[PDB]
Amino acid sequence: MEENTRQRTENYISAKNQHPAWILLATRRAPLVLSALKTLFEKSHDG
Amino acid sequence: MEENTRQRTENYISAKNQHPAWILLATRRAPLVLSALKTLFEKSHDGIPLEEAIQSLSSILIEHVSQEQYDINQDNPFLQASRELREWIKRRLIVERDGRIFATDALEVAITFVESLDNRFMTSTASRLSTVQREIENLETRLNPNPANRVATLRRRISELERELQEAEAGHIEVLETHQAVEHIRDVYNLASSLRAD
Amino acid sequence: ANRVATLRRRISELERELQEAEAGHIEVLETHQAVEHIRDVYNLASSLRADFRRVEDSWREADRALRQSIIGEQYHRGDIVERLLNDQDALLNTPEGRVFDSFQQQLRQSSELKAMSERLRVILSHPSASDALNRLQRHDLRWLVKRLVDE
DNA sequence: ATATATATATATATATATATATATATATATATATATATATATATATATATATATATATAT
DNA sequence: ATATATATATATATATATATATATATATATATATATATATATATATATATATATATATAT
Repeated sequence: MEENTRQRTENYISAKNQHPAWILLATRRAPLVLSALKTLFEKSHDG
Repeated sequence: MEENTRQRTENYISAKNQHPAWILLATRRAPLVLSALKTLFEKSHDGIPLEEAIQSLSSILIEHVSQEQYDINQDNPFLQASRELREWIKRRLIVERDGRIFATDALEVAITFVESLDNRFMTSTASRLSTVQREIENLETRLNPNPANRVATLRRRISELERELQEAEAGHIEVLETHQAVEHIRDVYNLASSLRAD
Repeated sequence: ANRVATLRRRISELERELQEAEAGHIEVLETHQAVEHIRDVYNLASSLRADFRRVEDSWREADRALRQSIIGEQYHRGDIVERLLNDQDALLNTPEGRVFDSFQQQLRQSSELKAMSERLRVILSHPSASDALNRLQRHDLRWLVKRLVDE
């Protein structure tokens, strides 16, 4: 299981650098953007 | 509903400034800390005795000295582990009682976030849909206040199980397909895991 | 024999309940309890959508890999046919593929999906639903069955 | 033998000093976001050239 | 009467210019994390005084 431990920090290093959601949560202006986006898609589901 | 829209940015402004998990995800050094903490609490559920926890942490951090891109303790890894445990207690990530440290629910949510990110076994599974089907059946039969509706529901269900009993007395019963059992059981595990966090 | 005994105890349960119902003593879910009971139902469904969204990306990337490989000159016609067949067989066997395949099998057995949608329609009509969820969530859950078909 | 006073020894508490570790505050370096500027791309204004269908004149 | 060639009008496409907006790149200000230094707090070393239990001698 320790091999998963050693390899895991690579996964989290990559995601913190790459995956959209985590990058969004990281950025300073995250709350405004997230609230606005939630507001938009909330009131309709068809796109 | 627009009032909730106006008020909501206050909620998210507060959380981004205050709540532990979000602050942790924000910090530059988030991934190392999250991986180490997950490693610690993963292998035991009783809350680690503080000495054991700090020793295991000083062991884990040594593995990441190869990760030169973030802080490496040049002379005393044990001091580093103790300092990090102090710090994470300061951030309310870990609260310790009776000498046994525990992972605050905030850190539980934080780790549950990054876990669901990568290409993974997703929160859902194939059996999820059958689960919700059965649950909707049960809930509908419950909410139905008309008694004849319950009568008919009972009649159809008893007919179903009576057919199944006729089969079983003949020995034709069928098991869950072995491969299907894998994700079927993983689904059941996923369901109950929530109870702990709440 | 374990299935036999399970069936026997369960038929005893429903036989007791039928004896009660023929007398008219049936009991409803306590009105307040039905609120969180329905909300749990909604909470379960939310996952299905957010992983069909992941299935979308999985198939998109599989298709893009197929294209980028089809550029490969050395690929004989048989090689490209084999790559399509294998990339789809393997893709269907990942957890994404298992979820998608099970949902597809529901389509063959359509009557169950239709029954689920009908029951959902009956559920959100009850007064408890008004308290349980805002109208947006009632709108979504009722057309979850269709929404899976769309995705 | 009982009860009180003194000395003895043992145990513990306390006092001061040294060293080590933690915590708080300030300074510095680094990363992130914003803004400025340049250049390029999209659209639209104006007008010209070209292309198509029609109609008229000429030839069979 | 029909078919072929030329002139006409209409429609369209195209060319060039102006302004607007997008995108890319550079510089700036700012926030975050780290590190340095000070002071403070915790522990332990060394020794002294105090406190308790005991025994021994004295007085009744």
